[PDB]
Amino acid sequence: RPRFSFSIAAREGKARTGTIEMKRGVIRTPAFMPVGTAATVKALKPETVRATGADIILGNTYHLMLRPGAERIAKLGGLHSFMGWDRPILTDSGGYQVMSLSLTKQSEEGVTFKSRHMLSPERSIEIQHLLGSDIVMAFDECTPYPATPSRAASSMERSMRWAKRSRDAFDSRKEQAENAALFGIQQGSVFENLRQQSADALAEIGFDGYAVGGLAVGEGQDEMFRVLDFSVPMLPDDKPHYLMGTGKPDDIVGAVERGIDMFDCVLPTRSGRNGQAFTWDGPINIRNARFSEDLKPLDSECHCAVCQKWSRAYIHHLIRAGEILGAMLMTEHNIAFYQQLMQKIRDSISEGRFSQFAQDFRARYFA
Amino acid sequence: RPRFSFSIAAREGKARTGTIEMKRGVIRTPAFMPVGTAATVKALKPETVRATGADIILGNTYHLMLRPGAERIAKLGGLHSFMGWDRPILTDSGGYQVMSLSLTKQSEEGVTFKSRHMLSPERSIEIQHLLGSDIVMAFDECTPYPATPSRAASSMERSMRWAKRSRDAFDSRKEQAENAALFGIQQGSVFENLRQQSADALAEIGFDGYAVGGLAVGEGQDEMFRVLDFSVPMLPDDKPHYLMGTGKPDDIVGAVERGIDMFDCVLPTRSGRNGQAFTWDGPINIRNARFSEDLKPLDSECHCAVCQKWSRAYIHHLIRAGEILGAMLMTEHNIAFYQQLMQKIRDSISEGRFSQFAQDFRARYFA
Ligand SMILES: Nc1nc2cc3[nH]c(NCCN4CCOCC4)nc3cc2c(=O)[nH]1
Ligand SMILES: Nc1nc2cc3[nH]c(NCCN4CCOCC4)nc3cc2c(=O)[nH]1
Ligand SMILES: [Zn+2]
Ligand SMILES: [Zn+2]
Repeated sequence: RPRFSFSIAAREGKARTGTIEMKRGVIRTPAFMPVGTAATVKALKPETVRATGADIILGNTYHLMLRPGAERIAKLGGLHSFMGWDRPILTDSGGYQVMSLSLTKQSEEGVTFKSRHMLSPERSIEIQHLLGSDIVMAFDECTPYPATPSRAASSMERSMRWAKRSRDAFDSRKEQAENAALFGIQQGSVFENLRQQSADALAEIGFDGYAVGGLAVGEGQDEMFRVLDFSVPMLPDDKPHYLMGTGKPDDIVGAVERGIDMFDCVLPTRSGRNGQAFTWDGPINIRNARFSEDLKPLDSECHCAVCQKWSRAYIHHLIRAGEILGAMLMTEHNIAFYQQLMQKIRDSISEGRFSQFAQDFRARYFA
Repeated sequence: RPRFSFSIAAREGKARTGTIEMKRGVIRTPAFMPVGTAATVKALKPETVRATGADIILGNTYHLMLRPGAERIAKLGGLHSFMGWDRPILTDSGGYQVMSLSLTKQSEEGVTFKSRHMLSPERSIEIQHLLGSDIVMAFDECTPYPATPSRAASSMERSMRWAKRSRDAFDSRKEQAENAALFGIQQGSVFENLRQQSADALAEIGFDGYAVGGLAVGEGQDEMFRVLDFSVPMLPDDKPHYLMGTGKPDDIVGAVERGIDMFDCVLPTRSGRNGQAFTWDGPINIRNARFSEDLKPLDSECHCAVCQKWSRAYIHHLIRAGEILGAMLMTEHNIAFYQQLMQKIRDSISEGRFSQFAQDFRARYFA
C-alpha cells in the first residue's frame, strides 16, 4: 500500500464514498473514527473496536504528551504497539485544547500550558512523530465561538502561518514525511470570506487532506450546516474532508450531504457510559425504569454482539449498579451503531440513493 | 448429564482431583469459582470468564434479592439467561451477610435486614430457586471470630436446625430438587468437638456437597489450616468439600493439601481492579513506578490473552489513568492465573507429584 492515496468510487450531489489507502491499512469513507484519547478507546479492547467495523481511531497530542508522555511512548515502540492497535491512527495536534484550556500563555511562537508544557507547530509535529501517528494534524488555533470578524481573521491568519510551519516541520522529518500523511485545518469562524482565505492558504501550502476546524463549538446545527455549505466546496475536491468533533448521527448525515468524508466524536463512547444508547428510532436512556423488565435488545435491527446476546433489562441493571460491564456493553453497541450508520451511508451513496436514505433515516430517528 | 455426580479420579494424601457432572456442565476439581455478586463477574464478559478456564461461577442470594430482585430475575428467565452464562452457578445463601451486616434483627425464624427485607431458610432456598442456581447453599449463620465455645455452640446448633429447614424447603420444590444440588455448611468456629457435631448433623440430614463455613473471617492462615486439619476428615469423603471465601493462592494450595475441592474469592477480581497482578514469583502492584517502561507481560509464563498482547507499561498507564480497560485487563489476567493454578494442581495430583508442586510453588512464589 502507498503512504497515502484517496480514491473516490461514487458520488451523489456533494456526497462521496471511496477509500484512503495507507501503509497500515485501508479506510472506507465516509469514515467514523472512535476516540482513543488516553491511548484506549474507553472500555473496549482494540479487537472489539475493529469488530465493530472501525478502520481508524483518533488519538490526541495534548493528552498523550501529558500522560504517559510522548518520548516514553516512543521508547516503548510507538502508540500502535503500546495500545495494541495496528491500523491507522489519526492524532489531533493539541490545537483544540489551545482554546478549551485557555492555564494558557499564547504567542506567535506557540502555547504554554500550566508543571508547565509547551506546544508549537514544531513540537506538536514532533510529538505526533514520537507517537507514530499515520495521519498528522497541523497545529492550529480553534477560534472561540462567537468571534468578531476581526478576531476571527487574526486567529485564522496565525493558524495559516502555523500551518506552514507544521508543513515544514513534517517535511524536515524524513521518516515521518515518507510514512505518514499531514492534514491542514481550515479556520475562519462562520465568515465566508475568511473561510475562503484559509482554504486558499492551505491549498497553496498543500496537504494530504483538509479538515474543517472551528466548528462543533456551540454554534448549533443550522449554523454549522450553513458554514459547511460554502466552506467545503472551497477545499480541494480530490482530497479527504474531515469535520473535527462531529458528531450526533443527524449531524453526520447532513455533513456527508455537504461533502464531508471523515468524522470523530466522543458521543458514542462517553454517552454510552452515561447510559445513552443509539437506536434507529432515536437514542434511549437505558437507566429509565421502563427498561427494567424489557427483554428486547438495545436496538431491534442492530447486528452487534451486544444486541445478539443481552437484553435492555440486563444492561439497565448493570448501568444502574455502576458495573463496568455496563460501560463495556453500551460502548460496544454505540460504536457498532455508528459504524452501521457509516456503512449504510457508504452503500446508499454507492447505489445513488443517499438522498432517500437521509430522508428515511430522519423520519424514523426523529419520529 | 445427571443432576449431580461427583467422581474422584486421583488422590495424593488428602488431596483429590475429579469432576462434578451437572446438567449445565462439568466442573473440574479442585475448582476455583470467580465471584459474580451483582450478576456480573466484574469487568468481564461471560465468554471471557469461560476462556480463562472457569467451569462455574458464584452468585449471591443477598445481593441479587436487593438488586435487581429475585422475582424480577425469574420473570426475565433466570440468572443464566439474564447475565449470559449458561454453565453451572453456585449461589451463597445470604448467611455470610447475616454476620457481616449484623442493620439486623436475628431470631430462630431467620434474619430481618433494614427498606426492610427478610431472609430465612425457606426464603433463601426460594430465592435461589428463582435465580435458577445449580448449586444451592443452605441458609446458615457464619459465626463471628473470635467466638467463645458457648456462643459458637449456640450458633452452630441454630445453623444445623436451619440446615434441616433448608433441606426440607429444597426437597418440597420438585423442579429444584430434580435439577439442582444442595450443599450443607459446617460451622463450629475453631473448636474440634463442635465441628464434629456439625459434621454429624449435616451427614444425618444428607447433602450433595459439604462446605466448611465460618473460616476466612480474620483467623489467619495458621489457624485456618489447623481447623481444616481435623474438620475436613469429618465430612463425607465421597462428596465435594467447599471452603467458602478462600482465598490467596498459598491458602488454596494448603487447603487442597487438606482435602478441599472448591474455592471462591473476590481477590483476583477486586485486587485486579486495584492494581495487584498475580505472578508465579508473587503478586506485583502494577501502579508502581518501576513498571512505567517495563515491556514484559504481567507474568513471563502466563498463557492468557492479556500476557500475549500487552505490556506491564501499558497496563500501568491504564490503571494510573483510572481507565476501564485497565480493570478489564488486570481482571482477565488474574482470573486466568487462578485457573492456571487450579489446572497445575489438578495435573500434579493426577500425576502423584502434588506434594512437590506445592513445595516448588511456594519456593518461587515467596522468594
Ligand atoms: N486542532 C483542532 N481540533 C479540533 C477539535 C474539535 N472538536 C470539536 N468539537 C467537539 C469537542 N468535544 C465535545 C465533547 O467533549 C469533548 C470535546 N470542534 C473542534 C475543532 C477543532 C479545531 O478547529 N482544531
Ligand atoms: N453462607 C456462608 N457463606 C460464607 C462466606 C464466606 N466468605 C468468607 N470469607 C471471605 C469474605 N470476603 C472477603 C473479601 O471481601 C468480601 C467478603 N468466609 C465465609 C464463610 C461463609 C459461611 O460460613 N457461610
Ligand atoms: Zn447493538
Ligand atoms: Zn496473563
